[PDB]
Amino acid sequence: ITGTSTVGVGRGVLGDQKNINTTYSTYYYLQDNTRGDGIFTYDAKYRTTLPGSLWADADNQFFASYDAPAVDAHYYAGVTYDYYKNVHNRLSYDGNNAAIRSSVHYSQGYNNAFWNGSEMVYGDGDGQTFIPLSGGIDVVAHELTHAVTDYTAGLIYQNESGAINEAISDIFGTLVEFYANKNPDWEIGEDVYTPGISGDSLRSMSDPAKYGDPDHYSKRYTGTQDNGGVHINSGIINKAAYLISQGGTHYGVSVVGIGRDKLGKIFYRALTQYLTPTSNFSQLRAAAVQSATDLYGSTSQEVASVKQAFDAVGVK
Ligand SMILES: CC(C)C[C@H](NP(=O)(O)O)C(N)=O
Ligand SMILES: [Ca+2]
Ligand SMILES: [Ca+2]
Ligand SMILES: [Ca+2]
Ligand SMILES: [Ca+2]
Ligand SMILES: [Zn+2]
Repeated sequence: ITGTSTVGVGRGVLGDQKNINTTYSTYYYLQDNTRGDGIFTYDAKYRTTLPGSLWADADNQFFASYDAPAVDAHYYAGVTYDYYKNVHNRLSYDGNNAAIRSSVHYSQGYNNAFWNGSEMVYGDGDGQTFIPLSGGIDVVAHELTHAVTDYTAGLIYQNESGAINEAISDIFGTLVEFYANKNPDWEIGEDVYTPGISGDSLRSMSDPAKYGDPDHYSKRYTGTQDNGGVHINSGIINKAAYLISQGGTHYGVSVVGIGRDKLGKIFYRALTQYLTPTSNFSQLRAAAVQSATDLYGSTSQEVASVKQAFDAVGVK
């Protein structure tokens, strides 16, 4: 759309008021011209045909319940763009300011969100297992980060490289949640998962075992479902990332924490410079050690904490 940049206001899934960047041309569109080549949010109208219609509103006010998921998908994609640019100096997911597109209201009672190779897609949930998925900032950032990975390491979505793919998206979605200071934690999907049960989440990085996921390589899933456990074995790497950042003793192995910022810096560097499509856990270990070496020196505590963390989860 070609028009005048302006700012509208709306209410998100959680009932929170926020300002969003829109474009005016007869109607007000969910098109943010301030970031790279634009952030665009579309209405999929309960269908599966993508992307749907660029979102149009008559008055630049988005307070209707049907507006909520589009408000959040549009605002959280802006925050994620900002985290990448400000923190890692990367312009959009491809590093060249590619337009970011998201579609909301996909299908009926769809309990998921995904990156389709070209855009982000968000279900509205069935109302009990999930509420509309774009209401969680870690969900939005997990999604966008799959674009990032797709353009950098290119990790295949299966087996070890696929669980690394999943871990990366969980790691940066959590860093983006802390970056926005939106009640941050080391859990995934908590804000949108099982609206009737408090205190749970889809996955835990601090304790993957809480929901049954492995927190040690010896407990890795060797089967076939979920593309060989991409969403299951990612718990081994999540726990490793959580220990590097926060510290702790796990299975008897002690890790001194180096904090969040350094964790994001070493992972980003491994992602963009050393990981390949077919990297396995042992290769991620080498890539992370080499990144921390590049950045802090071989004899750094940073390098020491990375080795400890991987020895704690049984990776190498
Ligand atoms: C973060 C979750 C709400 C959704 C995510 N969807 P994916 O196809 O991008 O992996 C998942 N299943 O963890
Ligand atoms: Ca309106
Ligand atoms: Ca949170
Ligand atoms: Ca979270
Ligand atoms: Ca819940
Ligand atoms: Zn994912």
